[PDB]
Amino acid sequence: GSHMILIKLGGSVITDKSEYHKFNKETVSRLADEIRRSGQDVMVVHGAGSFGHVIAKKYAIQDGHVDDGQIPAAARIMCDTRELSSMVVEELLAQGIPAVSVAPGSCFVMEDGKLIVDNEEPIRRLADLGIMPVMFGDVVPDRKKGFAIVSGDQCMEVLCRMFDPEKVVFVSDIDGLYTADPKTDKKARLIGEVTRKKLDEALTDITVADVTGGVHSKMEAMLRMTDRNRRCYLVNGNAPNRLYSLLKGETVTCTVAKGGM
Amino acid sequence: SHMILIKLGGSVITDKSEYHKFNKETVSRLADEIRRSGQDVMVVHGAGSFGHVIAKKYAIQDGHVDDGQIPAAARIMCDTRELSSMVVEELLAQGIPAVSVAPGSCFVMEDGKLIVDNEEPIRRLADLGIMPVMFGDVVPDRKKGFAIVSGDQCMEVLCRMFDPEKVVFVSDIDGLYTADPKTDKKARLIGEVTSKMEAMLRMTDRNRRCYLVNGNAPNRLYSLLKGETVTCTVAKGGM
Ligand SMILES: Nc1ncnc2c1ncn2[C@@H]1O[C@H](COP(=O)(O)OP(=O)(O)OP(=O)(O)O)[C@@H](O)[C@H]1O
Ligand SMILES: Nc1ncnc2c1ncn2[C@@H]1O[C@H](COP(=O)(O)OP(=O)(O)O)[C@@H](O)[C@H]1O
Ligand SMILES: C=C(C)CCOP(=O)(O)OP(=O)(O)O
Ligand SMILES: C=C(C)CCOP(=O)(O)O
Repeated sequence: GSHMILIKLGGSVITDKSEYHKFNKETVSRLADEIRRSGQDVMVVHGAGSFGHVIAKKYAIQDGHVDDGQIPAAARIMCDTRELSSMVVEELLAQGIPAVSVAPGSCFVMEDGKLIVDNEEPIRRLADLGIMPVMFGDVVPDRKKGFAIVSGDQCMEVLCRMFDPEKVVFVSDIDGLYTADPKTDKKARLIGEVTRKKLDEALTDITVADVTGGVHSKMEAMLRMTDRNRRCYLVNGNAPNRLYSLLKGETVTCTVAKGGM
Repeated sequence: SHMILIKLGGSVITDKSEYHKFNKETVSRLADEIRRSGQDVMVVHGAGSFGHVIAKKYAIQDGHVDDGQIPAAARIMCDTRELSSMVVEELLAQGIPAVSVAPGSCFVMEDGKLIVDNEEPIRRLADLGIMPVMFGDVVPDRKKGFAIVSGDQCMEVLCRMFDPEKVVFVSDIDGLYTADPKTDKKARLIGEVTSKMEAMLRMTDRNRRCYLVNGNAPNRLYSLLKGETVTCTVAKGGM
């Protein structure tokens, strides 16, 4: 029975998603301070954001190795993501939280979606030493393909099964899960609770307005981080002291998922 | 088949006496000499002042003995990963795709030996054309909590793994001497080797040789990679 909270710092918060290689030092500094002020044992995962998505879109890194022109682009992403992780760890180090960057593209491989972690000793030993192992979204060598992209969500799934955290927190730049896109649609209302029946009901699309199933995908990503016990919270990292309050256990504006899968 | 294993020592790529001081101008030139050589290489680099300064300060070489070392070891880990990012940036600028592989995040150690239980990741990176770059770092130890792996230890592991054609050690000396060059200029230069002489000689066998070249001398590493004879120290014969 661990008392650990597994947190994901989405790339849309720690980075300016619209400006390549832009770091929101201000925001990550406050979030790290909120994590320290909470006094909770945590494990941090962060996304790539602008430190990965801008190049991955131009050279189609997600589709794998098709031409030799993506090799310099793939190497640039891995340098950018490791540089971004340095900026995240620096904020944690300044808050008295010893951590270390663990780049998945240099430790693990991928196979049809699964980020394969065959050796758990380095991460487990670093966690036993008090140095928080920080995994992040990265370009990872694939087996059936040349390279593949791992997201912060997938790094969260691996550490979730490895350490069995008591709570999972998703830190995004929005108030939570909505019935549509708030940055586009305004008629959408935040979804407060996410369960299995709502995930199954999310497959219904009478007017055919969510073809890609974005709401269903975001719901499933939260439920798979939940047990019969463990809960998952999607909180706005741009709201000052909101993550701190969530880590203290008090009620905040967020999206809660429970029940498990 | 024709790969050359090169270690960019911390004495040239950093200012060993000034903490967190990167030699950007020197590293870019060495990377340009690697690109101009046209040879397939696998680059290792040391930590220099990005590790040794804080390591000696907190006795990291002795292992985990007190809680005050854990924040120090994490600071060294961040420094080495930040130094490797600067080294990779110079490699990417020279059209050499490479990626940092921190031994403290991938492997473990036991009795002063770097243990690599999984070779698939670093090999698939080399197969993709993205040169995996290891470096001196603090690594979780199996008996001391943590330990310090050197750039030379990363060279020995990568040598037996990929079986390079040539081993080159890049430092601020012209080669091995009978004494310390900085504190003793009367020392004589050693040309061929058939304590650190056995470290170079154990990485050679049959035709593969191990060289120790001056990275501060412009175009000396380039000429060595081109096969020309330069001022250096070479081990021959094998063990
Ligand atoms: N007999 C000797 N031969 C060569 N160097 C010597 C000798 N005696 C003392 N030294 C000192 O050792 C230093 C060599 O640096 P060293 O090889 O430890 O660093 P590096 O290989 O460049 O980087 P790294 O820290 O990654 O190994 C020289 O600066 C020199 O002053
Ligand atoms: N149904 C939805 N509910 C809430 N937010 C959504 C939805 N669809 C799209 N978004 C947008 O997606 C963004 C998050 O992007 P993404 O990269 O998927 O996650 P992260 O925030 O971890 O980077 C949010 O800023 C939000 O505006
Ligand atoms: C964490 C540290 C200090 C690694 C040092 O590696 P080096 O390759 O610079 O080590 P030496 O050979 O100089 O001992
Ligand atoms: C290499 C990339 C783009 C990883 C992206 O990870 P994410 O920010 O969690 O979606």
